[PDB]
Amino acid sequence: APQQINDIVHRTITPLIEQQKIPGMAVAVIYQGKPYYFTWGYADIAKKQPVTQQTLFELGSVSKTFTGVLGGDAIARGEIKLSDPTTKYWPELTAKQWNGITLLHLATYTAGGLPLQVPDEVKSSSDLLRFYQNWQPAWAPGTQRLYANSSIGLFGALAVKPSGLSFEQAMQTRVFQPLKLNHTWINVPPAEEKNYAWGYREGKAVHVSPGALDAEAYGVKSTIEDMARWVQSNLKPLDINEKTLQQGIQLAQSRYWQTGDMYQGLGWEMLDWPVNPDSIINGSDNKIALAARPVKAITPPTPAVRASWVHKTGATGGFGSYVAFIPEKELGIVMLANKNYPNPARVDAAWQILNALQ
Ligand SMILES: *[B]([O])([O])[C][N]S(=O)(=O)C1=[C][C]=C(C2=NN=N[N]2)[C]=C1C(F)(F)F
Repeated sequence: APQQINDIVHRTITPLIEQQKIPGMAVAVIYQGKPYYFTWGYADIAKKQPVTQQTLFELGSVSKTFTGVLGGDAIARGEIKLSDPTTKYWPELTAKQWNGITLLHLATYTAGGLPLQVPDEVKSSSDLLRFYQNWQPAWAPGTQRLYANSSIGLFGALAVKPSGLSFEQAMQTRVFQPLKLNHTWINVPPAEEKNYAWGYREGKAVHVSPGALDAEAYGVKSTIEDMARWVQSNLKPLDINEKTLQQGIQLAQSRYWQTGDMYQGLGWEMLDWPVNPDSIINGSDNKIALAARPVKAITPPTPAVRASWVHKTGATGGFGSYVAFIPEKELGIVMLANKNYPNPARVDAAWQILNALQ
């Protein structure tokens, strides 16, 4: 691998691993379109299994980028429109507060204060209907952004209804398979269990727990190789032969709302490049990323801007992931770890690496 890439990756990540006590890590850098891989440490400490290019990590909320692109593909197929009322796809949602809440609002966290998590008490489909029927918005639609699994997760579930496919079947057949993501899963199959890393939380080995709208909001597991291919696909959507998927990728990077220097896509978030690194680094901290923020509508949305820092953080109890790329430069990075370590440390390392290579 080019010595420049070797050196900047190792000089940034080795200290990160030490400071954050990360048990295992995989990194991919995409440079001029080509992937370069790096691994450290352990997928399973007790069984002494190393991280490899085939190790599966929980992506946590990086899953939201797959959801956003699947939804974009459904729009490109003509199956849904973001301007459609939520009730068009969920007729049982009759409560009056839903008047005016569209798929766009669900996809982009702007419905008016849907909560970060679906309550753990919501176990059945009837429980889920009750939850959404009884939910009272704090704000008018399209006025404030509040990052929420219950928002984008519902978007993902409704987006696939016209196809008649389950969310998992839709994702597999419409996104994973065409992109040759053959080791990316909503449910890890028995064949791949030997590769599924444990997450580590307070020194205990853990995997994500089942919950409502988990698949849609935070449930994808993938390898560093498949994630590098995901970044390649998002860097250069016009290379994708499947027309609706090519289009769905572009729709997910459109700019729908602005808060501060950040623009909300479908799953993806974007800032203009060059970025102020303090803006993305500090902005990634959950004290900011999870706050209620007024939004400005971008009317109409700006098509994907090539000069962007496009990124998404993800976590589960045991894992921490980060992806960022800059289309204009054919440059990107994926960082997968089996510890949920602070967001700003991820963004700082990613920017140090990409800035050096840019
Ligand atoms: B995304 O990664 O930003 C969603 N974050 S979250 O806070 O909603 C979340 C959701 C679910 C889990 C989890 N379920 N079972 N194990 N972990 C964890 C988390 C997070 F807190 F982010 F880790």
